[PDB]
Amino acid sequence: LSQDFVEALKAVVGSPHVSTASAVREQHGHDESMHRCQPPDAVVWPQNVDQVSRVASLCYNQGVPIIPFGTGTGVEGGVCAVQGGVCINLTHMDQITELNTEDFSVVVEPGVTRKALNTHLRDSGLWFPVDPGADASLCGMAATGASGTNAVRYGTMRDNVINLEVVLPDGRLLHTAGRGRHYRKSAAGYNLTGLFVGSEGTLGIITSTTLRLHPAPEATVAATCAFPSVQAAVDSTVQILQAAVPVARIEFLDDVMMDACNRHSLNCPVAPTLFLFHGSQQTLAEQLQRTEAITQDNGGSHFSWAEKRNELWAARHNAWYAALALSPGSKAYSTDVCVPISRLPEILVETKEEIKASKLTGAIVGHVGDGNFHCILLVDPDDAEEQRRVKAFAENLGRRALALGGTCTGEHGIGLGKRQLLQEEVGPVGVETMRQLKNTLDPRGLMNPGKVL
Ligand SMILES: Cc1cc2nc3c(=O)[nH]c(=O)nc-3n(C[C@H](O)[C@H](O)[C@H](O)COP(=O)(O)OP(=O)(O)OC[C@H]3O[C@@H](n4cnc5c(N)ncnc54)[C@H](O)[C@@H]3O)c2cc1C
Repeated sequence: LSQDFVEALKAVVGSPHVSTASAVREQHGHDESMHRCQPPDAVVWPQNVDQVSRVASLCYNQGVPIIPFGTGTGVEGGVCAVQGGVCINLTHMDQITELNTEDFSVVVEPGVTRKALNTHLRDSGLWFPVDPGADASLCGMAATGASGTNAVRYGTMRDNVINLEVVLPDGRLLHTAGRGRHYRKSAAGYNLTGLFVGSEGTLGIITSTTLRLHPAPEATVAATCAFPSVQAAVDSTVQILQAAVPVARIEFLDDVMMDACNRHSLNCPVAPTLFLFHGSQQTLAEQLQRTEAITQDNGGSHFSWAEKRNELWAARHNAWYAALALSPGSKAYSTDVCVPISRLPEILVETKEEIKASKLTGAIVGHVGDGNFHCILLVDPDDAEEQRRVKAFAENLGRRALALGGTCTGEHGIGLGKRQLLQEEVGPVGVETMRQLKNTLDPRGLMNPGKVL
């Protein structure tokens, strides 16, 4: 990057908010995945949306790539600057606005994390349910199309994003559903909000998100349930969903994951396990009765039932790091397939068998209520042959999911790792259509290049 360009950036955001230092760039050249660090040429922290617009227009017209950066917790290399350019760290815009408790909505800027929002909402009787394990930027979660353990009942980001404020690549400001609007449903024109959810920073920069809030549940019960086999755990899950029990969370851990989480955080029996209800005192008893009946018929243990619940779900949210702690110094790559629920037993049991018959260390954890799971595969950062084997494993598993009518990623996204799988998933006309949308919004191809498509 030229000296005149760097001075132009500083003129927009202020000297302290532009850095070309190698260490600062290296910290912004990678996320939590195994993808190799590729540092941007500069990092910029805009202080308001006018500055985001002016930074984007400066980069765009000079032919400099733009990489939006939230909290850097992605796992597909979305923030790696494969073509250099300017990394725009958005987290100094960190204000919550327009809290409308009577309408169940709130507007947040990119520096707001889910934990910050729910802290702000204490005493309101409302909460925001979409809960990825990491304390990520909510706007970053909109950009990746994230979900979480609560999504089986309360929906994903796609279900809970009502509106987005987006700086387009050339700096124009778009409010996808209209400035200041919030409502339950609309048929007005084409739905632009859904286009930018899951766009991973390749179509523009999300500078605020309007979120749907939910009422806090009247009563909560959490429990764990140990099974004799992966088959028995996943059959129970499928049967619970087919019985229409409105479980609030239903998370699967294989025995490897359960032992890893025990060691990193618990003392649950080392076995394929379900972490599991919201409603009134009496509603819970019915849900529990129907769910315990199904789990018992598949060999589940009696359920192992305001501090131990928090510790239970904190251990699940840290499963990624529990897995990494199995082999210190290693990095991780995760699969993320989502299949029609009736096919979940076959593919989960097959994955377990394939991990066991392999030399790789893999732990399985997942949002199985959605038909979704992660195979977290560990890699030695220097063992290039192990790295080729994890990639081959992840690609085989993704193709098996596609063969079953599913998708190669339920929530993490495509980034750098799944671009060939996406082409297989949607086919030539799907790829061309996505590319035409990318081209009309980002003609010069400068909005996070090398990702998704
Ligand atoms: C321990 C752990 C657990 C996780 N659990 C889950 C889980 O349960 N579910 C799940 O879905 N994910 C999960 N993730 C992945 C990650 O937390 C999510 O993908 C999250 O949405 C990433 O947000 P971020 O701001 O940290 O993203 P970053 O890594 O900063 O960016 C991710 C991508 O989005 C783009 N981007 C970021 N912010 C914006 C913006 N404001 N506008 C436009 N583009 C933007 C970036 O360019 C990049 O391509 C987990 C990650 C970790 C480390």
